[PDB]
Amino acid sequence: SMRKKIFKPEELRQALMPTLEALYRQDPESLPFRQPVDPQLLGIPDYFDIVKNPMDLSTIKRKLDTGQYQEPWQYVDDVWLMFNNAWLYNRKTSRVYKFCSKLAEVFEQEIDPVMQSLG
Ligand SMILES: Cn1cc(C(=O)Nc2cccc(C(=O)O)c2)ccc1=O
Repeated sequence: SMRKKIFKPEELRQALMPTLEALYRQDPESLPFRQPVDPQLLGIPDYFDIVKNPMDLSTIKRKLDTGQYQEPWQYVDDVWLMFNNAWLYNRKTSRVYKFCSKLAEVFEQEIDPVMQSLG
């Protein structure tokens, strides 16, 4: 069958970290994504009922820093999970939803040349 895990996790860390840094540079749009959603703090007790697999920038960063991503698409999947969770949970008219859309646009712009560099 197909080859798997051809890149070292540390090669993926080096190649992909600039795309994550681009998200962190978005001010104010990254602020709601820097830390895990806290439903008690935010007064949204249904959050974990709706969002079964939460994700945020700090979790992605720690996974990439520590070499937990073994394939480039696993990193992409977690970034998309973060955005899809926020689009699912929040009203389309909301500030967090709009900020999510901004981060997603930045991510798409940054990820395509990096994925090409892994080709
Ligand atoms: C991803 N996400 C985030 C929030 C949120 O408001 N988080 C938060 C937590 C601390 C600070 C800040 C800040 O904007 O300063 C934001 C609410 C729903 C949601 O889906």
